[PDB]
Amino acid sequence: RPHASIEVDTSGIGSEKVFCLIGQAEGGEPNTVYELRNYSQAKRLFRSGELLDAIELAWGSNPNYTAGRILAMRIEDAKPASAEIGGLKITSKIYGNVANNIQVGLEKNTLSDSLRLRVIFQDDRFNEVYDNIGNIFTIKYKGEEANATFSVEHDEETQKASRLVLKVGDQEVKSYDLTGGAYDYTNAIITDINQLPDFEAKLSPFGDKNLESSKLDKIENANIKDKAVYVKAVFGDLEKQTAYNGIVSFEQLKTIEPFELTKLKGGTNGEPPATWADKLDKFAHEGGYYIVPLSSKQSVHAEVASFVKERSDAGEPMRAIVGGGFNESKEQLFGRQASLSNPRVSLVANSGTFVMDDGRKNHVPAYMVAVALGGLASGLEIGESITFKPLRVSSLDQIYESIDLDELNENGIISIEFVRNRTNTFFRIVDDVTTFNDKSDPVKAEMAVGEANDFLVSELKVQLEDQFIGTRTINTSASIIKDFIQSYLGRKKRDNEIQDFPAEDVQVIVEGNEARISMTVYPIRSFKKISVSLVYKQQT
Amino acid sequence: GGAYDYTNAIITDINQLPDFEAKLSPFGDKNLESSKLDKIENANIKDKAVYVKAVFGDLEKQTAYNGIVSFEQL
Amino acid sequence: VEPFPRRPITRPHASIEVDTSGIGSEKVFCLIGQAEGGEPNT
Amino acid sequence: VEPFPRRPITRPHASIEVDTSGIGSEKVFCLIGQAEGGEPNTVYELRNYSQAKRLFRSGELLDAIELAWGSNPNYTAGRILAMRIEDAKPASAEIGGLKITSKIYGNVANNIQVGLEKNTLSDSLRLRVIFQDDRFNEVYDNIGNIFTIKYKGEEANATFSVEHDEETQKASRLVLKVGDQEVKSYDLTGGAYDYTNAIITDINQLPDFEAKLSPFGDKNLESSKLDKIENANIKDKAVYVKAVFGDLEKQTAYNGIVSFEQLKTIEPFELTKLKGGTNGEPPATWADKLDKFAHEGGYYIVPLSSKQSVHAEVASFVKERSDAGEPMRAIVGGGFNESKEQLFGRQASLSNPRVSLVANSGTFVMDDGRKNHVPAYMVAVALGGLASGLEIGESITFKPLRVSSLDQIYESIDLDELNENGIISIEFVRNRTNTFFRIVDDVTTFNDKSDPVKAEMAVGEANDFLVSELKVQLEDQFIGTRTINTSASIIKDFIQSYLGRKKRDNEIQDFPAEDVQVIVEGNEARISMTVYPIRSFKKISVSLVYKQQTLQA
Repeated sequence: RPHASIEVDTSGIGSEKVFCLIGQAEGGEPNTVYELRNYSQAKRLFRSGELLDAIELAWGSNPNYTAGRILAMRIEDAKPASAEIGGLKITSKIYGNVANNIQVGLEKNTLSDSLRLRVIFQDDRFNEVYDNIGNIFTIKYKGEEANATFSVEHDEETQKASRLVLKVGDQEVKSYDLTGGAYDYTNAIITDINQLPDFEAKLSPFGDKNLESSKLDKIENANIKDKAVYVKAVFGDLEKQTAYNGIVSFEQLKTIEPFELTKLKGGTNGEPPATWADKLDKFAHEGGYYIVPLSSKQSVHAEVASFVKERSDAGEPMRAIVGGGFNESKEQLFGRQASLSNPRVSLVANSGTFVMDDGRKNHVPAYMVAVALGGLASGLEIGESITFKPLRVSSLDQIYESIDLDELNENGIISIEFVRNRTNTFFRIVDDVTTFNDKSDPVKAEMAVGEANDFLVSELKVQLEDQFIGTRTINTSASIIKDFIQSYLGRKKRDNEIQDFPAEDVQVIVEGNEARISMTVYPIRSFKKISVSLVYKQQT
Repeated sequence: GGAYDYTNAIITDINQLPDFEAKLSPFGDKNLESSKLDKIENANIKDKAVYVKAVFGDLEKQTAYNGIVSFEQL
Repeated sequence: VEPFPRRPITRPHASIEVDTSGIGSEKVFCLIGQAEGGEPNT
Repeated sequence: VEPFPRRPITRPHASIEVDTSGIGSEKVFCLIGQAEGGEPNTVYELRNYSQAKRLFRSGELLDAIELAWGSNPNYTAGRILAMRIEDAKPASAEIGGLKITSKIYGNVANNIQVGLEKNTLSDSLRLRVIFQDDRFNEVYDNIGNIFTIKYKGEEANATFSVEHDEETQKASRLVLKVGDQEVKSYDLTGGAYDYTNAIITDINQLPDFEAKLSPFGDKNLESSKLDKIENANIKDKAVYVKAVFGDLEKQTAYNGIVSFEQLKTIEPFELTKLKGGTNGEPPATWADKLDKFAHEGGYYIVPLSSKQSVHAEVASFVKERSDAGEPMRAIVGGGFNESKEQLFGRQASLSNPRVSLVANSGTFVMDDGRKNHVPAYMVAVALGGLASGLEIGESITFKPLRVSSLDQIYESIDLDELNENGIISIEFVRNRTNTFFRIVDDVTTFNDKSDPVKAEMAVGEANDFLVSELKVQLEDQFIGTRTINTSASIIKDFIQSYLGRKKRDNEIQDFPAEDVQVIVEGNEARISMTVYPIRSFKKISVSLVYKQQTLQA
């Protein structure tokens, strides 16, 4: 038909340089990556632990360059708490020993003649009651005959309600075979039972449960004329009771019975893994660039170094920052730098203290500082340096002198120098050096210079793949390729991500499948020496 | 040879068993090769937390990046 | 001079090789003499 | 070059005869060595490390493949042909009615375990294969139950029989009897009944009997391979035609590591290891092992053996291939840390323009972190890998080796002696801010340098490749074609175009175009041409001369 149409575009409003963390945590599932944006989301996910403190630090490392979309993981092979009672199986959502103190307990209400559930978890101030378990509908009789009864029985092959029968005296008025037909749910059944001249199957006043027809319990030979008899279906109704609110899931292996307000068991945090290789693999294709393990172990450091090298070999460049120990002497740092000797790995020497938003004066090792440095680096623009940036660290375990800092930098070790009465903070980052100590090579030595190269190459690769590969080869293709490249290089120049590029040097050649291209660029740098000379003159 | 060249694979496999608990030592990074472990002959595991020693391998590891002095076993 | 995928692939892809060393004698001096530390020949 | 449509017609129409042409050497490297896997006397093509590791499980041949692909990191990973030397046999066992044999050749095959089982509900056999070295496990369930038969008639007697041909024991008839007579009999003499599907459809066509194709995977076996069931109450209960011998081909033969046959009835048995897997020993004569590389297109071949006998047999082989019209070269390396006298004795035992000798032996840092100290012939595999990675006619002179360390870091005297005596040698360049190893020359074992075509590997390779391409293309193009008046000129233009395309790629220096003359007389075509061969610089002299000059203002 004729109609109006409307389109909207948004691609012009806008890499992101995502940051990663792996470490110990008191909550969340194992071997599962998550994307975090808010602190309340991480608090809900990760109940506590060092990992949550590292997420907080990363989003509060710097005033002006806090990172985003932090990717977190729990290394603990924890399990959830569980328990068994009667025919029921009880299993908690939370992984670890925290689920053990979840209290669960079934009761019965005599006024409603209905089971009751109550679940309490005092750590989160949780306290709820699920009254009126089962009790789906009431069967009532308005005739004046000798007797009136009903009957529902299960099919043992499938534990499904075989029949549903209303009787006056001994014979049947109408029977609803629930194993067949369209009466899949109780509401289809009650809507037709109420149409009978002298019978009613009023749905229970305790909400519209609307349970499956096949899950009705086994009740036979009950007086309708004397009582408003209740068909219950306790297990199927417990799905309606725990539909949306509830920390603990339930299953039935049998009959359910009330029991005491019993706490769960089996909740285990688990020991930490010795090797993080299986943990690290999950970040193969997550798009992260900076990753920092929350561990002081040299083995983990070597594992991460291997991981980031492999991902860089697969076209996904990554970099790592490592640290450990409290007040590690310079010998240990030199040994660690000699053991690693990787361009894509940076070592942090200083450890100190941070003022959390909760008010804790958390004294932390050096890898927490490496987390903070990573979060600040990821916060910065592509190819901007972490040199002389403020860190907002409260205090440090050491105050290295101008000779000690010169030794650490000459050994390719990052260090933080105390500084007085500056506007932002009392500390700054001296240099963005890597473990690779070939200062002649600016790509390997300087973190910024190589990050600029890696982001440039990745962005060029992704855009060339997305745009032209798979399309058609026509006369305008070459010109169009050159124009697109020129536009990209002018965008990069406009964003200060490169120094300059000569436009004429860009060449394109097209022959069949191939498209041969060549270009020249003057790459970005950030100043590391600033010199100023003065000349004095007078007039007589 | 293979995956068990280092003690890490031995610790992970032991802890994989639900009936065992073999936490690694917390005092720094030992992570010694499994060839240098010292001999043990039926040490009770149920009532005790048996520590594998490997004295000379840890002596070499700790004194590697620190100090002027070097050591050799006779 | 590393292609950005280190191993080349047969699928339709973009391949980037970069002169990493384009972004970047000394006349070394020598001394021999007595000293009170360091090796006897090295 | 065919008409559209491809069916000539006489009535009026409009046809098209489109020519799709006009819009279109690889220097394959060969290897012979040791591995724990792959069949004997067989050649396999390799393109990826994983692909090699699948077949060649472990051994020095896998390391040689990794070194040859790693010998040229700046260049692509090219095609490689690999062979096993050991006369290995597969593991096999006979248990029950079945013959069981593994596809893997060697002693590793003995770890394979196979056992048959049965499932009570389906009344069907089950198969399971386990190989604990790679945690491999497969299950072929529901063996049998090819199709049911059901009888809905009210008569007391209703059964079916499958009759076999007595001479060959092939299933010959599928008879369906009611009472004491054959209501129908599918006499497997011909027609569409050779496949069971047609039988199943026609049984469904019967008023009483009915046959349902098996929902437990559609088997569709030939009727001749069916089993034999008699006196089965089809009326009271559905009767399962099984044909397990057909299920062998359907499931077990087309998949899995283990092949299956019958020598006897198929019955269940416990998971049992296979035996008989033998690696074997290499033969005394290597000529049979080389002859498989007769027509495989390979140019460079290197054996993983320092023995002078294998070297002489390779020198004989590659020469015979070159005489036969398939030119090749070999490179070999002698032992661990061999002295210069041994390199002279080896070279004097070869003296062959198609063979080069490698002296240096050292250590290579493998991708697995292994500082694999290796003998000289692994270095010769690295040099072959490098040579295959270069373009046609290129020289390995002064290229970087990409080794970690060398056993014998030679000085100028040894390098000059080796170069003069025709032995390839490698120097650690000390003179510099940063340090590396480079090959000093590409000289062949033939001592005399009067003819550089014979002496130099690159020139001899450019010569081989040019002659072979020209000869093949001239066969493919002009033999069998008409000797028209323009033939000579066409041949001249083709040869000029071929030489120009060679010049463009820089495989040759230059040629005089006018000298390309073509003479046609009768069946013979005579051609004369001249081409200047490409050469590689190996000596540079500079005659600097100082002078003084005066300046004014």
